[PDB]
Amino acid sequence: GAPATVTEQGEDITSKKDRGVLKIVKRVGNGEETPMIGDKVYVHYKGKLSNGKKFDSSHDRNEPFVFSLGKGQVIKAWDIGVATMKKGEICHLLCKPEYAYGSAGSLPKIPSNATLFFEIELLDFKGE
Ligand SMILES: C=CC[C@@H]1/C=C(\C)C[C@H](C)C[C@H](OC)[C@H]2O[C@@](O)(C(=O)C(=O)N3CCCC[C@H]3C(=O)O[C@H](/C(C)=C/[C@@H]3CC[C@@H](O)[C@H](OC)C3)[C@H](C)[C@@H](O)CC1=O)[C@H](C)C[C@@H]2OC
Repeated sequence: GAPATVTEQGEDITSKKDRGVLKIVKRVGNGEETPMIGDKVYVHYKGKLSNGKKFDSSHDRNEPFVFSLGKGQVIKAWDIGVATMKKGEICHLLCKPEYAYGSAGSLPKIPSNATLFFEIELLDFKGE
């Protein structure tokens, strides 16, 4: 399924080249521009654990998740991955724990040492 496919066929988008964050573009976005550091970004997402369980979805809340890009307001894999996206893009990201919640996890949804799968849609980005 999709997690296996991004694991086996994804693009390493880390600067270190450590395969910590792998990406597949699933729906091509608009033009060429990507957000810049500090932009307000609006996304929709779904997350799955490596045991198959769906741990979260913003769609189910009928509201996007909004944060300021490149500020550490999200796990590393999201700052890195969202920065690569065009407006209207949908991607899959596979996130090793060093770019996610590490050995601590996140109580209660995320165990220790968890590799995470996300589907992310970049709805919009705005300078403030
Ligand atoms: C504290 C008050 C609650 C506050 C909760 C909200 C605003 C509601 C908001 C929709 C979050 C979700 O609530 C439904 C829920 O989203 C997940 O399910 C999820 O999909 C996820 O992975 N996300 C969310 C989307 C952005 C990426 C990532 C994240 O980076 O999330 C961030 C995260 C957990 C960062 C930790 C913070 C501690 C550091 O030590 C650790 O460092 C490695 C990283 C979120 C946004 C936090 O900044 C803010 C909060 O936590 C988490 C699995 C658990 C999280 O609920 C807790």
